[PDB]
Amino acid sequence: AVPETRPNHTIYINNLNEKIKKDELKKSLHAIFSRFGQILDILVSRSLKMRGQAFVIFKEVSSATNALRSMQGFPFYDKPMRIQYAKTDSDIIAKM
RNA sequence: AAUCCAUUGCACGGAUU
Repeated sequence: AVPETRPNHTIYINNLNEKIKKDELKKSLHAIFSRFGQILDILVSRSLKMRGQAFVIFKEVSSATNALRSMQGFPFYDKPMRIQYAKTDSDIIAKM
């Protein structure tokens, strides 16, 4: 699957250092992405399938787009962040 | 908790008398 480049309120981040625990990762992600707009939530799972990944849900698509373009490749816990838009809407967004 | 193995994965595993 080619990188998902169609704008979405949610950015999908992968290539994250898997040693960072869930609480610290969410807190560090919030601290860094909050300069782009209002974050609705950050979904992190350390399961086999979902580890090394995170979903940052912005209240506005414009915030997600700026976040993606700006933070693409940022060296984080010694690995360049890889960012795409989520393929589908987050449920929080989908109810709104 | 820690170390190790395996995992690059689009959601809402495994090992350490």
